[PDB]
Amino acid sequence: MADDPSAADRNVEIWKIKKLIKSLEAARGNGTSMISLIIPPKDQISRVAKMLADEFGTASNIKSRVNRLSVLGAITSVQQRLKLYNKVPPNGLVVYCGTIVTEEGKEKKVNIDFEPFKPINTSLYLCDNKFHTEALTALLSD
Repeated sequence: MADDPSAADRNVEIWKIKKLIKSLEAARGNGTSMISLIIPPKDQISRVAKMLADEFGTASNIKSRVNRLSVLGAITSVQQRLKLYNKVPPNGLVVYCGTIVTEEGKEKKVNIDFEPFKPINTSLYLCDNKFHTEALTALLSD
């Protein structure tokens, strides 16, 4: 086989990422049930734990009751995925954890973890009503 980091694979990833992003675009929570976290390739998983843990503790200090809870919930999921990764993949580490709702009215949490399409030297972390696939779409958009 080839010794390339991901030659033909780069296309297969685009296939999954193409279908992955769509699944996120349809996911919508209440006030902020979508956490997007992107970690650099050279960065360490535990490293983000400090940045995340920071917002995790402050999240419990939010004036809004329903908001403070929705925040701790997603964050708790992000780190939960971090314990599954001892280090950031060759390209990087990007996990998405959040709580969305279905037409049926049932709340289903979305927890996904994977490496970016290509190396990313910029740790992007944000919480909103939708997953930010800018880092993912960056390649295709680039």
